[PDB]
Parts: sequence; structure tokens; C-alpha cells
Amino acid sequence: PARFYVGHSIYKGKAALTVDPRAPEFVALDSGAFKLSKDGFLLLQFAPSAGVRQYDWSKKQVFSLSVTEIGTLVSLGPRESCEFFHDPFKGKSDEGKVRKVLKVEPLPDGSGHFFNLSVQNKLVNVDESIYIPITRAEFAVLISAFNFVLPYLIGWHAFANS
Amino acid sequence: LPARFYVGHSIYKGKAALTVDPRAPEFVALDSGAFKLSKDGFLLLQFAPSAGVRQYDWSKKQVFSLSVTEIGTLVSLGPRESCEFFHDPFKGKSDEGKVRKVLKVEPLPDGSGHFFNLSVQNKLVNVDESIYIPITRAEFAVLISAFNFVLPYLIGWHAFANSIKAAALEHHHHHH
Amino acid sequence: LPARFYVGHSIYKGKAALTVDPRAPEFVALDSGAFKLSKDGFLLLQFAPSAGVRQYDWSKKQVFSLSVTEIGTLVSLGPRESCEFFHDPFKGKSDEGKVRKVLKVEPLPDGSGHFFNLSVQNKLVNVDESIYIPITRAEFAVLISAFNFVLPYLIGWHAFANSIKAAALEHHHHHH
Amino acid sequence: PARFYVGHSIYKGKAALTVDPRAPEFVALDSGAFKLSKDGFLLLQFAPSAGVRQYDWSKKQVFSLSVTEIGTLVSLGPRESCEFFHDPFKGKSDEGKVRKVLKVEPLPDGSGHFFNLSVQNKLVNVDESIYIPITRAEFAVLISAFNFVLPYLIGWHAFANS
Ligand code: NI
Ligand code: NI
Repeated sequence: PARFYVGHSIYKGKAALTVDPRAPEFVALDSGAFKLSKDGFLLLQFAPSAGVRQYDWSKKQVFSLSVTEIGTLVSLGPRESCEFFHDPFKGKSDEGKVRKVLKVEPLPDGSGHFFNLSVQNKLVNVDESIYIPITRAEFAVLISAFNFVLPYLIGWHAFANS
Repeated sequence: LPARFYVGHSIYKGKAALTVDPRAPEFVALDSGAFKLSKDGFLLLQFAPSAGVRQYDWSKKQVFSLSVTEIGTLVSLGPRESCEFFHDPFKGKSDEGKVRKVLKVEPLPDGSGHFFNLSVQNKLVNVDESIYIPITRAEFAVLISAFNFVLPYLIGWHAFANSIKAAALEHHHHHH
Repeated sequence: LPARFYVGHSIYKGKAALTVDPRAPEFVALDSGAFKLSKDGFLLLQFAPSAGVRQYDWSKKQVFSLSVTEIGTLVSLGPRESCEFFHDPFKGKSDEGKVRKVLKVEPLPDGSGHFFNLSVQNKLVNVDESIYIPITRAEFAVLISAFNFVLPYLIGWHAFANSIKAAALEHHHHHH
Repeated sequence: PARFYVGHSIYKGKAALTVDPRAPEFVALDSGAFKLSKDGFLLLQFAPSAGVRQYDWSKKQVFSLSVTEIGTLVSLGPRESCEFFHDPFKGKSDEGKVRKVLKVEPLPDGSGHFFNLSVQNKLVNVDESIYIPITRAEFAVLISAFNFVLPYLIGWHAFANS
């Protein structure tokens, strides 16, 4: 029953990014076995700076990277760009009112990358965009982490008990 | 008993679905109480045709196992290299030669994705059917990640790796 | 208490030795009983000069820590790319600016190996010393394997990954 | 205390190869901690065929691949050759009487590889050479296994208890 908070953070002049792994969900079967019913994912939390070495997490914006989206990121060319579009209320009533776009791209003339999260949310009147540049080494740690975590998110470390 | 987990990974498309399930290696107990690997694990691919909007008819499914060596082929493929595998599910058994399955894995025409195509000729029941499914680049990358990850588990080396600490705790040298 | 393991990995050469030790991340208990990551792990490199035939003087050793981000640099290097890291062991402390350490990692001249060179200027004790060690291609490949392996452990993600099963056993959905 | 035999075998027309992982050794310290004192390694066991789908393991020859040698193999170019020379009695009295050479090379005009183990042993009057060709897929499984096992052989999975 041990529970771990192991967010990985990158702190820059104007913004911070925290990446938190989230476990898959399971359903109990009639037989007493468990079936994976939802994949794990990574929760990305972006916040603006508010003073030297501080960030305002009350103004955070979040974006969930799915297993397939992680697939995109680990298979990217060294200088390939990508973009992901989420409506958090697809298939619900509030559909269309919250729009989130995550861009991940190489930095211009540089060896690092940026992450940018824009969120337009009409339910709470928020229109926000947080940009954060990452060094090559920082990106390499992310990619190492993403590659490592993928099989765990789909539960494959957990077959083969016995 | 320890918990048993089902962790099928699925891709759902317009005309077909694919589910991939890992199957554990088998071991035997020895007289000494040691466990010997008796059968490698494998992956089971299950393909099913669409029956309406994002529903599939699993009573019409066709299946194909991927062995450790076939996974080796898949993980070592060039970026746009094709491969093809030929199976007789009853090879060496009495229905040998009755059923032939062909799995093709190839890049999509002028695209960055792949397809899997499973063709089955079953002469026991007069079935000659094929199921095709497209896989995006991102989806394929998840598959290849999973395949690379699972390979050492399928050959039992995980069990070795994870027995090291507990073993050291009982068998170690002591100073003089 | 659980067993504690020392697993230093060493390379011994003609004029110098290098030992690399992993250091675990630190966690804190929370009021809820949950554990929060409080400090990333790192690697400690310890370099020592030869004192005779394959003996080294560890009382003359110089050390250098590699952070998670520095390991990121190392694992992402081009095949013959150079890198260099600059440390002040007392940065932010009262001895800030007294001690400077530089680690260089570069390919060997017209060879397939690498060297590590650690230079230390310690103005507290009038020490200005450097230790150089050559690393073969095979040795470097072991280091890079180890570094890639350890990175998710150093950020605590292993602890996450390995808590999944046990957690599912208690928290899961039940049918209706 | 669970013990596993998980040899991985490749069986061909004239020869078989079995690869068995071997755990590192530890010494108990005064403090109750344990220190890694010998790296793990891989034991390669080669045997000649003796009839259809059978091999004579009484005529086996063996070669221990060290962590550094595994380093060589995982960092090889796609068609790079390598060779390893062992005297099993270096630093002992019988030094010089047993000579073993393992060659691993791409197959000529082919995408597979071969392993060849030659052993000249004057202590028991053995002069033997076992050659086995491996397919690209079979080699890819080996390399996957070798990459996977390396950090375990040096005990790195075992730091961070607590
Ligand atoms: Ni003891
Ligand atoms: Ni329950």
C-alpha cells in the first residue's frame, strides 16, 4: 500500500514544468483476477514564475499525456515538431468549451526543445499559455523517463506473476 | 495465491481491432526445489472485424502468436523494412498442414505508419479470411517499446534478475 | 531493516582508478503516510592515483558527483562529442567560490575509447590536482548502459513503477 | 531463496548454444551491509550435434562472457567482428595450458552472425572448435537480453533499498 509522489520538475526563469506519472486503473473480475481497464498516463503541470525561484501553482495549467502521445514523443526525429489537441470534455456536455494544445518542438538554432501549453477555458474564464525552454540534457532525461515508464503504464510489468 | 493480471493492449480502428496479450513463460519445480524454464513466453495477437461503430465481433476473431524469435525480428527491423511470418498452429500434431496463417507487418504506402495483416486458411472448416489493421507511427512505437520491454521476461531473465538480491542475502562471502 | 548494498563499479588503469557509486534518491513521509520525493539520486565518481602495481591511493582521491541532468548529457552525447562539467561543491554555502572542480569527458585521440579527466582547484588547502583515466569503448558502453538504467531510479520513477501492482490490489473498480 | 534456471538456447544443424546468466557475488561487511565483490557474467555453453535434434553435452565447451565483453558485444557495429581470448588459469599454476578464443562476426553475405568457440586444453587433451550460425532475429534476442542483464550483473538494480 506504499504510495509515492515522484513528480519530476524543470524550473526556468519564467515558468516551471512538473511531470507526474499516473498508474493505470484495473477492474476486479468475477474470477478474482484483475484486468487493466484504463492505461496510465503522465500529468504535465505548468506554472508561471512569481518571483525569484518561485512559481504560482494557483495559476497552473495541466495536460495529460496519453500512452499514444508518449509514443509520439519517444519516436520523434531529433528536430521534429509535434502538437497535441485535447478537449477535456469530449463526449460530455461541456464539450467544446475547454481547448488545450501542447506543442513540443526543437528550439530555433538551438539543441534544446520547448514545451508550450495553451489553454482556453470558458467554464472559468481562463485564457493562458505557458512556454518553457528545456536544455538538450533536460529533454534527454524526459525521454529516458518516458521510455522507461511506457511499459508500466500499459501494465506489462505485471503479467507473469507465478 | 498471488494476484493474476490481464493486461491486453488494444488498438481499435474503423474496420478492425487488434489486442495484444503477453503470455508468461512456464517453469517446473526440480527435486532440489529449483525452478527450470520449460517454455518461453510469447505474445498473442487477436484480430477482430468491425461490427458497427467501434464495436467488433470477437466470435469472428483470428489469432497469431509471436514467439521470442519473431519479436526479435520486429524489434530489429529497419524503419521501413517489411516482414512476414508463416505459421501452422498444429505443426508436429495430427492436424499439421490443415491450417496456415500468415502475418505481414509492413510500412504504409507513402505514410509513416504500418499495417498488420493476418491471413488464415483453415481447411478444417473452409475458412479463408484476412484481417487488416493500420497502425500509426505513435501506436507502433508503443508496440515496439512493449516488445523490447517484454523480451527478457519471456525468456525468464527477469526472474533471474529479480532473484539476485534475495539470493545474496543468504549466499555471500564472509571476511577472515 | 532491509539489506543495504554497496555496488561500486570500478575501472583500474596504469596510473589511475575510477569507482562509480550510485546514490539513492531521498523521500519524506507525509502526514497521510505517503512518501514524497525530496532529493534526486546522483552518481559519485571517485578518482585515485596509482601507488604501485595496480594499487591506488584513495587517501589522495578526488570526487565529483553526476546529477540527473549531467547523466542526461552523457547518455545523449554524439559518438565522438565532448562534454565538460563545472562544479563548486559549496555553491550557496559559506565556502562558495573556494573549490572548483572540472570534469571532462572526451573521445580519445584517433581511438575508439574515451577519457575522464577530473581537475580540482581547492583554495582552502592549496591543492591544484588533476586525475586522468582512459576508458575503452567496451568499458564506456558498460557505463552508458548503467547510466541509462539508473536514471529512472534516481528520479524515483522506479518506486512509482514498482508500487503499481501492490496498489491495484487494494484500489480497483468492481463491476455493477 | 527462489533459484531459477533460465538458460537461453539456440539449436542448429551441427551445434547448440546455451546462454546462462550468473549472478554477481557479494561479501558481508562488518556493518551488516553487503558489498559486490565479483561481477556477474554470462556462461556460454556450446555443444556438437549427435543425431537429429540432439546434441552431446558431454562434449560441451564453455566460455564466460564478462561485463566488459558484453560491453563489446552490445556496442558492436552492425557488421563489426570481434574476438576474445581467455586463459582460465591466468595467475595460477596451470596458466598457459588452456587457451580459449571466442569469435563473434557477421555471416558472409548474410544478415546473421556466427559464434565460434575454440578450446585447446592440454590438461585433458581436448582440441575443439564449435561453430554456430545465428539468424538476425536470434542475434537481436541475444542483444536484447545482454542489454537488459548488464545493470543486474553489476548489481545496480540493488542499490536504493529503503
Ligand atoms: Ni552470512
Ligand atoms: Ni475489491
